[PDB]
Amino acid sequence: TTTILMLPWLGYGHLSAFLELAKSLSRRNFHIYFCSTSVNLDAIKPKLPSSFSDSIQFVELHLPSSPEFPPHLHTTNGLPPTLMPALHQAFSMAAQHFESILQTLAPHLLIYDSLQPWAPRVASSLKIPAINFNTTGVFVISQALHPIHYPHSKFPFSEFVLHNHWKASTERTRKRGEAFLYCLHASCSVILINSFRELEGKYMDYLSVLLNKKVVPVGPLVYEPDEGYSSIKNWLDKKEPSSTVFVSFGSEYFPSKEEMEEIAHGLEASEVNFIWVVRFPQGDEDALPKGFLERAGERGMVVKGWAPQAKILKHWSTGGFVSHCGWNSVMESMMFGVPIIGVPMHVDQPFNAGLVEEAGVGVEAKRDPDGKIQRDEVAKLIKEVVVEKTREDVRKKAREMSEILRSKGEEKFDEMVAEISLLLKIEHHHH
Amino acid sequence: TTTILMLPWLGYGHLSAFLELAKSLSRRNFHIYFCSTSVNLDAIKPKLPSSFSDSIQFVELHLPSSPEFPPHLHTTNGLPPTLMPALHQAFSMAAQHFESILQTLAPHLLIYDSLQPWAPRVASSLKIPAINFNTTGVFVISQALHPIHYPHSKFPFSEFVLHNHWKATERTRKRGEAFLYCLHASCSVILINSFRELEGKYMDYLSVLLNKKVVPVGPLVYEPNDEGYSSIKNWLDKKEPSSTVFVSFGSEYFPSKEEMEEIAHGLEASEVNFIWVVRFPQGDEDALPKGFLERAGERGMVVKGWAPQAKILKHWSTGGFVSHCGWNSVMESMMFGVPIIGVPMHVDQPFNAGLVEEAGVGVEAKRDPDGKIQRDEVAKLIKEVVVEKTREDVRKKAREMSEILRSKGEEKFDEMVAEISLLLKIEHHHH
Ligand SMILES: O=c1ccn([C@@H]2O[C@H](COP(=O)(O)OP(=O)(O)O)[C@@H](O)[C@H]2O)c(=O)[nH]1
Ligand SMILES: O=c1ccn([C@@H]2O[C@H](COP(=O)(O)OP(=O)(O)O)[C@@H](O)[C@H]2O)c(=O)[nH]1
Repeated sequence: TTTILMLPWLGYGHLSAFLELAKSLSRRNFHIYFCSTSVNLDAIKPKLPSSFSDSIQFVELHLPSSPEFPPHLHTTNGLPPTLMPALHQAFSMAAQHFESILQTLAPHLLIYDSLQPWAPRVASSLKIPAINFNTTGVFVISQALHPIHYPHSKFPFSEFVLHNHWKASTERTRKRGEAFLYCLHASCSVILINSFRELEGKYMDYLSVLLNKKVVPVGPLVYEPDEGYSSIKNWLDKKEPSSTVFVSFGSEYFPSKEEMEEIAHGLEASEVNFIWVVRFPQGDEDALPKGFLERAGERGMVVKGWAPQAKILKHWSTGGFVSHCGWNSVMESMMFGVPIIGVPMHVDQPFNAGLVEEAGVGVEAKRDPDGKIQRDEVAKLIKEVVVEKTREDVRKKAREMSEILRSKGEEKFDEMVAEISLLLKIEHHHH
Repeated sequence: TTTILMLPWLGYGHLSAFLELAKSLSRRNFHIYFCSTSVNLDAIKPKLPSSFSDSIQFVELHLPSSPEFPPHLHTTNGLPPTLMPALHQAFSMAAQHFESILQTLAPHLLIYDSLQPWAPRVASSLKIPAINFNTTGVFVISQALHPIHYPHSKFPFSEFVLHNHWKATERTRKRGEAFLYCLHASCSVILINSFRELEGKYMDYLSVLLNKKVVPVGPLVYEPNDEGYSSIKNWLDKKEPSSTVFVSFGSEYFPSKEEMEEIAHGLEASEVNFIWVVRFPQGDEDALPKGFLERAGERGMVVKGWAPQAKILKHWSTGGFVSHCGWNSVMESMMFGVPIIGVPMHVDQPFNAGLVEEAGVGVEAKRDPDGKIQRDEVAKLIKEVVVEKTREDVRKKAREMSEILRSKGEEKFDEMVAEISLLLKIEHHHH
């Protein structure tokens, strides 16, 4: 049996994409070693059905540990953002344990994420072929690489303009982008990416040109399942159809008090039904404006910490998704046909939001010239998309996009499997 | 590799269910020999994605041939109904070739349909274990067995009453004996194409009556990914949502002119949009009332011969299904959330329509005392269910049933695989 060890970056959204890809490979008779830290392995285990455990085994990666930075913090999930440098540094120091794991398990292939340049190096040292897998979409990467080659010409296939709030240590920023691009550039023959040609094909071809490397899509990768759902479903069961927005900002971002107030007042003014997951950093309710939940009454529900996002998005009473536009959340909303109201925050999210808007399956709540979220913009877009449904074009496009994604089967993985087959056959000769 | 030879009955609906079951087994690393007549293998091949051809091989079964009954007639598909006796006899005369196939390929398991009592006997003579797989639902079988054991008591777990048109000779006994032998002769279990949410109490009753375990193998529903669809799609793309009824009576029934006239007149009175599949026997429009199509205009479409039923049922503009209530068409309609307007014709269809009515996912157009279809009932039910959506209870339960069936996965096959694994381990010792 052909074995693959998979090494996601230490974020929950990365674990998620990597696990869906592992399921696809296990269905093609590959045996998977799924490698991450124990806190991440525990968090993602509920998304692996028992029928897979025979062919997808979890393998614990050890990061350096101290009482100030213990194992339960070896993840971006709910991490204090001022510990993010520690997490990156600790991850790079796990390279020798990673080498021990690769020497012991001797997998035939490594698939690794885009935040660990050391990973393909350890694999090369052991004569193990390694392929990069990206859990973002294509648009953001192509937007990042384009000005390196064309610093005086605009990105040529989209009308998207990145708001100045996100355009705003130059060597360190360069070293981070160099590490990121190295992971892609170092990949054996192809890079894998969680996307599909109907949405990003021309960006795929453009990125392949800039990188001088084939880009292989493997998307849509979307997980489909009481973790608290019984109470949530009972409340949703009492709403009209397409009347409710889910509100969430993912696994590794905490919106500021001022940001929560603009969103909260946006929700209130829209008069929509809403389920809103509010989170607090691991060490640390009152993040919300005074009286907001009371005025909301039966229209509002705040879930603390974590919610069954997929089940909520698939409920008949859900008409919209106020999202930070993390890529898994975007793919999920598209697969389930729920139009997105974009409130992006950082990293790839402003690009994802622009791609959502450009494809016509959602809208973006624009920040003001100070870079602040606007309660009026949030309330307006929820009114048009969800409450009054005057944006019939967006709801239709979202429906049409869901029909497209629902039609995709295991053929979406054929190209990856053939490139894996070719790569191993070539390297077996050379070894 | 463990090998399974599958022998459906020579109907297209039996081929279809058996093929879906073959796919489920291929995904569990079984190798499938799919055995039938060449005219049936040709008919079903477009439903088998190319990725399965390495593990699902087609094996031709030869029936006695004559210029008056040549190979292209070796199927119920569009067969003149007066040739049905010749088809059964010809099927039974293939037992020698079937033995030759079994001796040559030496499969580890036979899965056989319920119209070939000779098939388990041939397997038993070669020490090949054999399991019966029923492509109907359970309701009809338990309704057939119940009066054998309780001739003076009502069927205990339903309100359904069979209309006298269908209630109306040791030869009937001999066919019932042959059917029940196929189930009774099955090794340890019987497989059936149903699910507990709809038929669980009937499964338990059937298991007690037969003194054999009944194993549901779930919603088996083929889903495609042009067969005349682009023209139909363009037509459908221009209707309102949920505005259209698909109309079909399956693979092996030609409604009479009197029935066609009642259905056409019901369709016209409802003023619904309709796509209507009209067929004529293999050898051989004229079957419809004068000017029915011209009066229908662009609201009506008649497809001759065959239609992409699943794609049409999944289309956003399809709001109902005027169906003979073949079980594959019922399962498909339920999976796709399309309420059924029942017009059953013979065999198991009246029972399937009753179950559909019982579940509230569809309605039955009642026949007249002498057995005549009622144009007024056809029109009334299409009016209430499709055109003017006043039967929201049916729509809702149709949507709720589709949500249940959409949530099912590969686990629906766990029980069948476990019993197969046990049966092969037991008979391995005994051989
Ligand atoms: O309360 C929550 C919040 C998030 N998610 C899931 O967590 C993942 C978040 O990934 P994403 O790419 O959207 O953003 P990130 O967490 O990486 O910032 C997605 O699968 C969401 O469905 C969830 O199940 N419940
Ligand atoms: O024009 C048609 C009519 C039927 N079918 C398919 O043929 C099968 C019919 O099986 P069913 O049990 O409903 O009826 P039967 O043909 O056995 O009487 C189903 O899968 C239908 O989707 C189809 O593809 N096109």
